[PDB]
Amino acid sequence: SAFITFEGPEGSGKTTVINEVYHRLVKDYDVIMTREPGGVPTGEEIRKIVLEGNDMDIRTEAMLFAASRREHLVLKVIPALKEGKVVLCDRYIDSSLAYQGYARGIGVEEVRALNEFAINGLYPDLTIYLNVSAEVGRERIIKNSDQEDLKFHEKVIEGYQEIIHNESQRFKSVNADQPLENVVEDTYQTIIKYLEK
Amino acid sequence: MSAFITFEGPEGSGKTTVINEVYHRLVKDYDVIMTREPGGVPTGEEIRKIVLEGNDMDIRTEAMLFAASRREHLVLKVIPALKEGKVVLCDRYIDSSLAYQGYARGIGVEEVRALNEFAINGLYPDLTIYLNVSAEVGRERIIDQEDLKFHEKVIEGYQEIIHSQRFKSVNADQPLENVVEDTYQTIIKYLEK
Repeated sequence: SAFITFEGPEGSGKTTVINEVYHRLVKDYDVIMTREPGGVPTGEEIRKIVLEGNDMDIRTEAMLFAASRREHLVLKVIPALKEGKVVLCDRYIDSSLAYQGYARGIGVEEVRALNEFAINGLYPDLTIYLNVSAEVGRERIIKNSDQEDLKFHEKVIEGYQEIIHNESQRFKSVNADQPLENVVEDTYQTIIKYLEK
Repeated sequence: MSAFITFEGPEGSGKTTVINEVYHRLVKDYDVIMTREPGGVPTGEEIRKIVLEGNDMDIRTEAMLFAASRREHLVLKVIPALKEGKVVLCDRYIDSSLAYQGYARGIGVEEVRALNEFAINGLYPDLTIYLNVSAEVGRERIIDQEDLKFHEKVIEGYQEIIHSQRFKSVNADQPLENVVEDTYQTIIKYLEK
């Protein structure tokens, strides 16, 4: 079994990439993919509260997300990891550090603390990072379609930039400035390289 | 009247904390900025970005790219600020590459020195703070065998380096609060004199 997570900002191609990588791997591996909280009712119901949040406090927001993450972990991720499966997750801990910790201003380590509580020391065996630059990212978001969104997005990236330093044991970065056909392949090779050895 | 101040140390030495506390104490009275290579510089970014997406990339290539991204950072951000007469607080510099790449990764200190002497073109810190942390104190502030022995190699490589015109060592084995304060005193004593 293997717990492999994907992480990336707006415009990193994260959705499409993961879906496409996933259907390739299924050919050859006992592998599933899940979108946190992955239809788990308590996780989904918890999260409903943040989405329905009316200018809600970010720490309230981060705690509910961590709780929602945990429900999904314990009711879906762990049971499938226990039946030998490979498990792919659209987001996980490192997302929270980048959005809540660095971008929103709570504190990387405070949010890491929160998250260590929620996940009981279940770190991913491998994390894929979709390294997209602020400029290409911006261009993806515009392409598929104020000054707030932009600098905030530039901040998200910045935080992903810090997190990933000194965590190379589990991180591998793919180029997400490449056409999506190439982001897929490099990601798929990263994952299978990991599984083979 | 302008100061190029660098901060060296291994991970676990408090560096991150110390540089920020001290930034915040010095903004009151000095035209200070806070930077870490590649510090937002585009060319600098681009170069670094290639090493990241490296798959088992040669270590010397990696080191050259590290120097190029450094010299972009230095010439496009550090040098212009020194000229407007700023205090630039810099997180990692020449001595970082030596310990990590010269000593810890086995390339050779003199070979990394010579390459870093090319990238900075004789532009050294006016003052370099070394947060001197033991390995065992380092280890604990951090949390496998590879990383513990790599960490120890980094520290060992610094100990070789530091052996004093620009170097001052804060004892990083103190609580972080005291490492911050001694670092400050050490810096204000440089700027006020």
